[PDB]
Amino acid sequence: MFTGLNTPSGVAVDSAGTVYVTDHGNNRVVKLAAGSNTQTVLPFTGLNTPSGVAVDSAGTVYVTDHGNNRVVKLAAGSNTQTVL
Amino acid sequence: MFTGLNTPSGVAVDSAGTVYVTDHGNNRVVKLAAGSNTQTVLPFTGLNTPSGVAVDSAGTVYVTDHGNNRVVKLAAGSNTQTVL
Amino acid sequence: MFTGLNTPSGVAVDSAGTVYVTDHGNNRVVKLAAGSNTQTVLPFTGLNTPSGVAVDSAGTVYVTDHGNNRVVKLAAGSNTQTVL
Ligand SMILES: [Cl-]
Ligand SMILES: [Cl-]
Ligand SMILES: [Cl-]
Ligand SMILES: [Cl-]
Ligand SMILES: [Cl-]
Ligand SMILES: [Cl-]
Repeated sequence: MFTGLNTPSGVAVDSAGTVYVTDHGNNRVVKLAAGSNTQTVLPFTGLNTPSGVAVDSAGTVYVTDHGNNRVVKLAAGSNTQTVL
Repeated sequence: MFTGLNTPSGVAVDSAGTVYVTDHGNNRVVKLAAGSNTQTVLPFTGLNTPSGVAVDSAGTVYVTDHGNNRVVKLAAGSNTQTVL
Repeated sequence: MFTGLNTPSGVAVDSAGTVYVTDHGNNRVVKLAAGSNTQTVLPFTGLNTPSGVAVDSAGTVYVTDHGNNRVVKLAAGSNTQTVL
């Protein structure tokens, strides 16, 4: 289950069936792996009411950091976002 | 044509070219099949100002049900959503 | 870099790694080609606080033109949008 969401805004799904959600009112991005019962919080930092999310074929995750007027990305496995 | 939309928020497109739209102010999700002149309303139920939509490779449709703080999905052909 | 964004809302990424963003408060859609240092503004016209974006396998770009209650698209290479 996704839990503790606040007014979620965006959603994306990768080729593995992992679903990524911008949890807009909690200033975070969460994901739920296919056949997992437990969400994870992606290691973005400093998000402000994030609104949309996409995931490319390499599993890189892209987020419109709505409140900070910027776009950020995280490579799969990475813990350090890049600002586009 | 898409018609009767109210402040649509999200859009997705599948490998068949079917376009899915969250019709935010009408509390519904609509789709337009590639080379169709007529939209369909997907059989989600109880949506509250839905904001984003995605579609996986099996045609499963995922929606951030923004006002209800939850994520919902419908398998292709299914009439019964699942809350994630 | 993406620059001059205002409260960006949606994001999509194509199979080439080109990232497309709805630059919501500037009434436009921007894109950044993979390994490019410079954004481009897509030739949509008349957008009103656009909210979501998607890109199909042929590079056609779809935008929910939120304020105008409509969905618009541009074929790759085209300078003339179509209203869906
Ligand atoms: Cl909100
Ligand atoms: Cl907001
Ligand atoms: Cl609105
Ligand atoms: Cl709302
Ligand atoms: Cl806004
Ligand atoms: Cl708005």
